[PDB]
Amino acid sequence: VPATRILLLVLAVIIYGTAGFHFIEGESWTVSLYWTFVTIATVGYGDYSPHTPLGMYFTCTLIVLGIGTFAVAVERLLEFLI
Amino acid sequence: VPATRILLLVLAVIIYGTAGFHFIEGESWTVSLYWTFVTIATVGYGDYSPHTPLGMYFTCTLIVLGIGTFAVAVERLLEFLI
Amino acid sequence: VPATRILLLVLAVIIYGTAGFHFIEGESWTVSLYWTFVTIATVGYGDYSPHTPLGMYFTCTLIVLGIGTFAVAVERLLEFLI
Amino acid sequence: VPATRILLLVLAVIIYGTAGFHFIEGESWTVSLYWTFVTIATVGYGDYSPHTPLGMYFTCTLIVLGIGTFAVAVERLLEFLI
Ligand SMILES: [K+]
Ligand SMILES: [K+]
Ligand SMILES: [K+]
Ligand SMILES: [K+]
Ligand SMILES: [K+]
Repeated sequence: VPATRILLLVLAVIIYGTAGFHFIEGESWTVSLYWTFVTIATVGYGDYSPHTPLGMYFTCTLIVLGIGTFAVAVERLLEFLI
Repeated sequence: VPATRILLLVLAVIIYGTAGFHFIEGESWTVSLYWTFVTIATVGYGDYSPHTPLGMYFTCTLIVLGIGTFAVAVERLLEFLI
Repeated sequence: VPATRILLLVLAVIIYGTAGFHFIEGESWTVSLYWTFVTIATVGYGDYSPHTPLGMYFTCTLIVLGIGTFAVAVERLLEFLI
Repeated sequence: VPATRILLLVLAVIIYGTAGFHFIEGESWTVSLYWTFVTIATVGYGDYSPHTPLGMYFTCTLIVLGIGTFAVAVERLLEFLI
């Protein structure tokens, strides 16, 4: 898959996760963006996490849609840096 | 491995983890499902975690049976979306 | 690498992590075993973590020696189950 | 990629993460080093995490630059041990 397409896909996941967490869980846009990266990278500090059933369901969807996409994106980035 | 078989295997892991956490740790079905995804994806927020020895042993079994299964499932999903 | 050798290697990592956490951080053998799995699987709930400089250094060594070993072990296990 | 070059790259990531967390978040050099390993390995205990917007942005950069680099480093280490 072309590297630029993978870039767009991961950006779309990032927008999806950030907007979702902001609207469902009520955290700031910046915190929501940070939480999205921490989650799709599988870091999961737990300083932020969903506290509502809708947020829990949403988080499971982000996990499924985002972890693979992020993994493919970082490996493609590797190639351009290295 | 056919994609549909991998789907069934990951669903079975999800049922196993959710029912186990619900019965052993006493969290709701929804929280238990969420915890199972967070755990087998290796996100591990720590908002929920086992507090009993049986729960700790069970969690190690879910980690061993579930992380690989989930990893193979997300990569297969990638292919159908992308 | 033969599957049985990978089994021995991951068991050795598990012994190393469990004994180290027990002696350095003073948690029970059971908690230490659980923490070792949570750590080398990269789940990282954070319900247990090192609180001493020696424990922090030890944890970095376990991360480096254990995460790859566990990853290879789970993928080999996949093959026998599936 | 030669193993020694991957070693240098992961060391550079470690220096970047440790110095950044120390200066931005004000934790000790030792805690900052530990946090960097926990983060780039994707363990993410959450005992330490950024509490400032700059720290959150920095952490996302470390996640993107560091997780892939660490992953390639551990797999190369595997080969020399095993
Ligand atoms: K992989
Ligand atoms: K992880
Ligand atoms: K975590
Ligand atoms: K994690
Ligand atoms: K955590």
